[PDB]
Amino acid sequence: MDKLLSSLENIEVDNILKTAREFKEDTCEEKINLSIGVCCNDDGDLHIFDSVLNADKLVTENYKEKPYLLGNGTEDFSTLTQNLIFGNNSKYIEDKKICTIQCIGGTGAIFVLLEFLKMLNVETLYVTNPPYINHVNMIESRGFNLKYINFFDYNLIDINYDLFLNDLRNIPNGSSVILQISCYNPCSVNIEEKYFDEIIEIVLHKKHVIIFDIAYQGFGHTNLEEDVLLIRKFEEKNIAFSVCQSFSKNMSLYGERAGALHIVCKNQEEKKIVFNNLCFIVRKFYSSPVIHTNRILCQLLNNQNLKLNWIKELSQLSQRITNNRILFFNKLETYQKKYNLNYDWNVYKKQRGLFSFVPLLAKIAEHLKTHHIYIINNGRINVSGITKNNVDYIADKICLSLSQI
Amino acid sequence: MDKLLSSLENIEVDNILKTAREFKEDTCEEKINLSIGVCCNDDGDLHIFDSVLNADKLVTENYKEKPYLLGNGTEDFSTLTQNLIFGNNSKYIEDKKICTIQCIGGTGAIFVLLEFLKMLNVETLYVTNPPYINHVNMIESRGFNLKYINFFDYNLIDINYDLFLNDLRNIPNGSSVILQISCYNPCSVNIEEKYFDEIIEIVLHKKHVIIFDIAYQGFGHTNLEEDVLLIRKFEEKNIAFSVCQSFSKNMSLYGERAGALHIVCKNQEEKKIVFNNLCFIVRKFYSSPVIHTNRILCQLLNNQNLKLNWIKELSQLSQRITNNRILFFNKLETYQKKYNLNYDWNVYKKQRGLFSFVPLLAKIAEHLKTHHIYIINNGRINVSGITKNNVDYIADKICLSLSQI
Ligand SMILES: Cc1ncc(COP(=O)(O)O)c(C=O)c1O
Ligand SMILES: Cc1ncc(COP(=O)(O)O)c(C=O)c1O
Repeated sequence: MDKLLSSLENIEVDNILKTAREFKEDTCEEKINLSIGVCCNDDGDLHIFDSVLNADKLVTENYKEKPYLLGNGTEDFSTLTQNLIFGNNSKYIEDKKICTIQCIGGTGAIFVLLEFLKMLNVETLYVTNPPYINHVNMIESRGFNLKYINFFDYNLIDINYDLFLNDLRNIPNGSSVILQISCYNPCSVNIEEKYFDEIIEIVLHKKHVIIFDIAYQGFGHTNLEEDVLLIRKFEEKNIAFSVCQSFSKNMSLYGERAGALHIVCKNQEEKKIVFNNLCFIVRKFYSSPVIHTNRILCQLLNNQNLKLNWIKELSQLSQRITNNRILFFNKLETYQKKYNLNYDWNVYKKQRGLFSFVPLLAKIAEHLKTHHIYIINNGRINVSGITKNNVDYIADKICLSLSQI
Repeated sequence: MDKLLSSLENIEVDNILKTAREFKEDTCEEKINLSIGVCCNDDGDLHIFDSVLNADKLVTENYKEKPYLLGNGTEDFSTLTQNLIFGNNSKYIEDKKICTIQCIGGTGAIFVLLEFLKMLNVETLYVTNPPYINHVNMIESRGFNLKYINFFDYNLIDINYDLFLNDLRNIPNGSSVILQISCYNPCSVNIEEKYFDEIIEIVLHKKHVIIFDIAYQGFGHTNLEEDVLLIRKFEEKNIAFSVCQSFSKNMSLYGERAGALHIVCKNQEEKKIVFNNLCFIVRKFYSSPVIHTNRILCQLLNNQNLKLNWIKELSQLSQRITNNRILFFNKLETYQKKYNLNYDWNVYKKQRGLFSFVPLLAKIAEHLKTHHIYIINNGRINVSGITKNNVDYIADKICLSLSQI
């Protein structure tokens, strides 16, 4: 007879779920969904490519057996995939200097890497303020010291590049740091090239260890190689680092949990070791990755007509989004007038990625629910869920709501 | 510049991989594969059903969107699945007393449960001797005390039911115990019904907490509800427990990593809590399960023509295997004569599951490699990989090899 459940309390979850509850917990239709990590279609329902639907078909055509992955990934997976981050061709790729592995989405790659860091002398991790929430949970709940680096400027609404590089300069030495360089979650502010070179110099002097978080290649810009420039610049005049890569939004592969982990190694013989360490680590958890989601990925990425058909719809996507964001603040500059409010909404258009980040709205978050619109506690906003129909209602209620103070 | 890799040593892996290396590391064709966890076809290559190939097709027909699983499983998944272990109908199922969740294979379910046990006052875990290897690794490498209960009798070659229930009687109280009741890995010896009732009585007096490991429903017997009887008996006169369930061999879904976790709860309101705890736990790892492998499973299991077509091929499978095992020792009783050896091979036919377990062979394991046949260090033997062609060569070399002492 299980009694263990006697000491069993219930838990407060992340901001991201108290709200997920709330969206689908009331009677009203015309409910609005602006908190979800997902990207919405024109019809306000989940997105999916055709390239991906075709990769799917392609996969159940070419494959009949379903083997365990030896493996922690394929050979095509680990080359096709790393093309996307390091481009082509690379000093690193064809010299077999990258050890890459298939994980369970970006989350899945982050966590194995953290498990891999406990493996070493890694007591402390730096994260840029404010940080992707789960990073906090994932880091902390395995007893690392979590420290914060200055980043987003809360009053200017841009990165504070002065204080960011400052901390980057007086934080020990060979400190381990997590960077979101593009499509920042939640900030939605990417690092301008103006500053790459200085960083490279700081990172070289301090010999820091960098972990790049790449969840949205192709949302910050029109060209998707742009979004990953710092990495490529880093590679030239070779520095070592790590990459957690998600395709949850890239390929619209949400539930498939498609992700990768890239670790840059000194020689063809360190690659071999780290690999065994990783396989080892993976075996006290789930032993191996999903073969289906491996196949779907190789098929798409490995075929030109699909890669090119996808990249296009992808390029066509970031456009619509950054456009939708422009439109949005323009409706707020307007409705604003009805309530005689005096806010500069122009400063949130600079922003890029799946969201916009309006700290000001943190104040109005629980009042925006009396009307049937849901938004994260901190100001973050799923832009992809604002239809041509939606703008008025939303923008109005934001102002209406704002004026009650 | 990554320096961390300075303290980086390479690791000795489990017996199961030093060998996996070895199988595919030599020039000889007519190499024989008797170590692999997988089940081999007539042609000595990996198995797969037609029901499963059809579920696959079915799935890419009915589904176009790919959402995150809220969720940690579906509603169909958690009812369809638990039918298989608790039968139908159950006192537990329709009274919403089971909390079940979709995991990444059996491994994936074992580990979340262990993470769930650290969550409580669980300092010590009992395992039956000898234990599924990974259990050792998974338990220990998170700082539980691992203790062993008497089980398999090494000289008689059957369970020692006398000493097994003994320990079961003097091991603290509400001790947490892992049981493989059928298709034991490695032993290949299942618990006879003769003894179920006594156990139920012991487990009731000592209030122990049981975790059943079910990786092979349908390999121990002809009827696949048989293999899970103890569980169903346990359910009548309701006791609480847990189930880790893999479909890696059941559905031949190896790389798909299909698995489930069942926890039996006091009321419809403990279910709700444990659920939140589990979601919580899952979120410091991979956040959610694979949607594809969820869909493949529901489709098969939910459609009669496929469930029935699968169960049949399944029932047709355990037959062939236990037959293949009978044949095998009969060739060893024969070739044995050529070398004038005097071993009783009849005692290994009782055995059941994907393997046979012959401790005697542990002695001959590294000599059986000079001939091109591979076998685990402890005696375990993948029976499914012995073709009508193979018997002679294998059985001969075993005897030949045995006689060199
Ligand atoms: C910054 C960041 N890192 C990692 C992830 C993890 O993505 P996934 O759900 O595919 O693991 C996300 C969410 O997409 C994210 O926004
Ligand atoms: C006893 C036992 N438990 C758990 C597992 C884990 O199976 P999976 O690879 O699907 O996670 C296995 C292997 O099939 C096993 O033999």
